[PDB]
Amino acid sequence: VNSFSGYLKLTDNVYIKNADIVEEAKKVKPTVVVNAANVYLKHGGGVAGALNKATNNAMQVESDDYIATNGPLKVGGSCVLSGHNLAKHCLHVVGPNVNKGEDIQLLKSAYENFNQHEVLLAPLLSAGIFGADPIHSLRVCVDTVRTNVYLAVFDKNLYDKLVSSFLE
Ligand SMILES: Nc1ncnc2c1ncn2[C@@H]1O[C@H](COP(=O)(O)O)[C@@H](O)[C@H]1O
Repeated sequence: VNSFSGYLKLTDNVYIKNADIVEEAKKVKPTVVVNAANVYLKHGGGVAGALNKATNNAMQVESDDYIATNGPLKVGGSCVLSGHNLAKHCLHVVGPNVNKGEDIQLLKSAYENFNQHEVLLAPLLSAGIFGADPIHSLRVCVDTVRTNVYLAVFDKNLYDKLVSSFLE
C-alpha cells in the first residue's frame, strides 16, 4: 500500500528515516523493497541478511534458484524477484564493494535501477559492509534517482550525520 510515514523529505523525490528496513517493510507493505545484494545473491550480512532472515530464508532459496539458471549479476546491475512477506517485489541491486576494490563509479549504475520503479523502500547502497562513504552514496542517490525513494537508515549516529551533511 506504500503507506510511508515519519520520513524527512530531502528533495522532491528522496525521503529518509531512521528505521530498520525490515520493520519499515512490515509496516509499509511496499510494492518494492531494495536489497543491497552481491553478484551471486548470497544474503549473509548487512541489509541482505536482515531481509532474508525476515523471510525465514525464502529469499535465499528463491535467489539460489535464480542463480542456478541465470548465473551471477554484474556490479551495477539488478534483478526483480519476489518480495515474499516484506513487499510485492524485491529489487536486488549490486553496488560496488569498495572494500574489495570494486569501482565506486558503478554506484551511479546501481542507483539507475531505481528509476525502473515508481516508488521504492531502499537502503543506502554500497554503504556499510560494502565500504563506500555513506554521504557520497546519498549524493549519488539524490543526483541519479528520479522516482520516489524512501531510504531507511538503522544506525541513529549515521542517520544524524547524513541529514546534517545533506542540509549544509
Ligand atoms: N536493517 C537495516 N535497516 C536499515 N539500514 C540498515 C540496516 N542494516 C544496515 N543498514 C544500513 O544500510 C546501508 C547498507 O548496508 P550494507 O547492507 O552493510 O551494505 C548502510 O548505510 C547500513 O548502515
